[PDB]
Amino acid sequence: NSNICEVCNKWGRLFCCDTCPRSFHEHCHIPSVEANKNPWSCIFCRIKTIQERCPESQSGHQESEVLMRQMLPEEQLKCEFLLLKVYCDSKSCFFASEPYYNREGSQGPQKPMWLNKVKTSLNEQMYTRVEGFVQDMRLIFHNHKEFYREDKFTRLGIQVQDIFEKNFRNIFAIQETS
Ligand SMILES: [Zn+2]
Ligand SMILES: [Zn+2]
Ligand SMILES: [Zn+2]
Repeated sequence: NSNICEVCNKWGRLFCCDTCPRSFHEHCHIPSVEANKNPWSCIFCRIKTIQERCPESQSGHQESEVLMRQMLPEEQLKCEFLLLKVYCDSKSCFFASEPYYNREGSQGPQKPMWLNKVKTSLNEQMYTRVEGFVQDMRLIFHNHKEFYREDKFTRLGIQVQDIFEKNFRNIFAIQETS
């Protein structure tokens, strides 16, 4: 197994996957690493199994159909993995915890949003369709772009949004286009 967490790239108290060489901090894995379960299989392994059981699940899909899917267990897992892929980028630190807004010339968003809030919402099964989760994720970056206006710090929102969108297209097998 690896000697650093796959998500945050630090050592510490790590739980090892039984079916691949990745390791995790307890609350770095999503969902949080399970208390028992020997052997234990990480989210990466669980996602790979879904694709292996249904190879046609990788044929292209329309985003509009994906968003209307109900959050059954396989879609719940996919959204957990997509959230985890965002946390894997170190620039996700900027969007993880609850923001506050006091900048001359800007007003805070009407509906603040952050990664840990999305994480809680997934854990608590508050999203009934994929659309719920994707809307809150995109709102994180939209709020950031609007607030920071012409400051160069707006670029961090563009950067982390790009990681979200690339992973969304991969995990949900969105049809490739020009
Ligand atoms: Zn970690
Ligand atoms: Zn694994
Ligand atoms: Zn199949």
